[PDB]
Amino acid sequence: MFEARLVQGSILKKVLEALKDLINEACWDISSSGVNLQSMDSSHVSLVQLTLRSEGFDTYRCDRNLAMGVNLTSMSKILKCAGNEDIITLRAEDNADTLALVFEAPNQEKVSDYEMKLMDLDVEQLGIPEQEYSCVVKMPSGEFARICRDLSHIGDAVVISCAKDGVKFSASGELGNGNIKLSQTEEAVTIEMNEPVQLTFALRYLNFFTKATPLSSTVTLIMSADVPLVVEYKIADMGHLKYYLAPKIEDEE
Amino acid sequence: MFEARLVQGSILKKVLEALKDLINEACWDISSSGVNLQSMDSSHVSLVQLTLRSEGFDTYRCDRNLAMGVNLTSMSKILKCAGNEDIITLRAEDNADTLALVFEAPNQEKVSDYEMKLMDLDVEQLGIPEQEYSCVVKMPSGEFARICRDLSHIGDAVVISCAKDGVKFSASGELGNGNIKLSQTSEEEAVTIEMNEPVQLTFALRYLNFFTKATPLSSTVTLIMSADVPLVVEYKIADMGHLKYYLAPKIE
Amino acid sequence: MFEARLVQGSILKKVLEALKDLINEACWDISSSGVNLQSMDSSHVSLVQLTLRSEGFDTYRCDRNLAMGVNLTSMSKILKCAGNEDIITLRAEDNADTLALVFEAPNQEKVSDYEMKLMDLDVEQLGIPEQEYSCVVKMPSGEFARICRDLSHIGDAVVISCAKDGVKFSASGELGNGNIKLSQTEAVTIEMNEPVQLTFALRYLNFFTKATPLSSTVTLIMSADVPLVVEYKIADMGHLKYYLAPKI
Repeated sequence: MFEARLVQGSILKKVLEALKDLINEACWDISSSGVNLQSMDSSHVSLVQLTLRSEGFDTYRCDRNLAMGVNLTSMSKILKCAGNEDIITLRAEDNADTLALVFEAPNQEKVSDYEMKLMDLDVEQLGIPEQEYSCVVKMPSGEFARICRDLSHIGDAVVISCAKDGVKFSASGELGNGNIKLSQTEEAVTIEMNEPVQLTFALRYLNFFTKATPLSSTVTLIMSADVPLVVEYKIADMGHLKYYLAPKIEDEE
Repeated sequence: MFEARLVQGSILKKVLEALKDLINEACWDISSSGVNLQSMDSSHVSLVQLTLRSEGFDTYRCDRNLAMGVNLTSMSKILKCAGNEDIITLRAEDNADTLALVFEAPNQEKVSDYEMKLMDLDVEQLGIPEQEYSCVVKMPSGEFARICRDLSHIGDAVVISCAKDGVKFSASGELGNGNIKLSQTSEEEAVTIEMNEPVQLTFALRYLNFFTKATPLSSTVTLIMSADVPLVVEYKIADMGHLKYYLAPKIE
Repeated sequence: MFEARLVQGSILKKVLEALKDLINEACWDISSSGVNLQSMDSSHVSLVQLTLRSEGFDTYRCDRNLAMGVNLTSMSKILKCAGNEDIITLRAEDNADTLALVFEAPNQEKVSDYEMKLMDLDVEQLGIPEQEYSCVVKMPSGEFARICRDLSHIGDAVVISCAKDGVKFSASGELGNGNIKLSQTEAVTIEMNEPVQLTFALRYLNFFTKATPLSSTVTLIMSADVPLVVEYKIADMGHLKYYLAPKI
């Protein structure tokens, strides 16, 4: 029997909003340490990893490890039925056909109970990338979302350049080009540059990642020459939601 | 001549917002006791009845009885031109070919005057259904709107079960199922339940979600359920009347 | 080098918001006196005149006079990238193929920089109708916008009537007709020197009111033998004026 009670149910609400536009189906890995989810988007240039530690929950019981195949569009629909202050309890039997979600209103005349059907998913084992930390940018999550939104008007790809304690985002298209330069100062921008890095990413996928913005005031960019970019959002006390993105490749000279 | 002055004009604004989705053309029955409207909705599934009592207007004069054919979409468009604080006056001569709507801003330096062409309608003649009151639920209208919108993500129909202390709303569909249980409350945030005989009834969420467009008219909604007669979903308008929606529990 | 620094960047955001649906491409004339723009709209029905005086800028430099061909759609998209509190700087070389737009945020650690290609424009000159002031109406810009939006549901044209009484807006159409009567009073001012009654296309008025964010008030200047003038005062820097000939 798996049962987990989360007092701030909005966390779960926001997590599904941040996943659903990116991936349809995913396998939720449940165990004694908590909830873990890993999946790629359909064209496999992008990976998502979610961690919710058992201690972040107000109640946590996991008798046996589960892998729940979940239609995320379905689960998103159910979670839109929970209010922002609701207490949410997940519950599942030992070889799970269905996942139960219970929503309790903050003052208690109202209780909702949903039964979500689980699906069958092919799981292909994914290497989570080795992390090199060549440059690390911590900044406000809104500002990062706004940068990505802005440069989408200019072009479809952003060049991220990290150099001696400044970072620059660049784009170009038929109307012209632009760039946004951030310098070092919950309003703080911090740039930590161990080796300079310059890479090109698809704005389409960065704009999906920023659907996670409501989970945190700050976002961390981890960029390295040799690895996918990491975009990370800390979730409360519980864990994180991390997005990995391969650099766009390049033309040949 | 018919003339009615209504100080809270936002009432008519809200009434038209609540009807315009549901109904294209309808007849407004004007009499000295007030304004009455009865229609099947445009898909001929649910029945709508509107009541505005003459007492609720600041000024009311009706010389002879009118039946006004109204395009509600037109009337809706005209009423979007009224401010929420406007005093609205309705006026029609007895050869009733146009309806006039006068909007006075409260600072008396703006006045709008619209003349709506009336329509010639072949009105379906309708009785209002027998009401049986097996079960009556009063609840916050927003909560009821929220419940219907939610469940419509799950399934196409809600099953309403009622017992003495509590009411349950259920739906089910391909993705799974759900239910929302409301307990009776210890003023307009209360859920009160009068259960005279138990009831378990199924209704189309699509039609319920049209009904809840009347939510702006009242902070509470009343559900009147019976096994043998149409469900009544009812919104009290100020002190002057009601907007009621009817939906059959069976095809019978 | 042309260079102009504007502390309230929102002024340019709003000005492009107000022009971009009306005009696809237009000519920006740069002088020592300031920025000037004159264009017919896409359909060659109304005339737009924009004036931003050099005095209004925190920094202004014009070495040689410029006429910059500008795609308003492109310049609009770029100004979507400035924050409302951003400080905006315009820069061009003297034979300018590109215009630069620099956005500095209030927290002084973000700076954005944009280069727009300039259009090769066959630049008209039109001439500005001289104004008679038979009637002048001053009212809240919001009220005026709501009047034109409202009357659009009724009909495609509005009849504007001015008497010392007040001003009346009328429209007539398939579903019926309506009028709105304003009287002298967030104030409504009516200078009526000579009575005017004229008919305008609501399509164009609903475009003009895209300028509403620029001012809490709009001025209508009406006269029998000239275009209607719809004017929005910009800060203290200048105005955005729209001109529309009546229907016959």
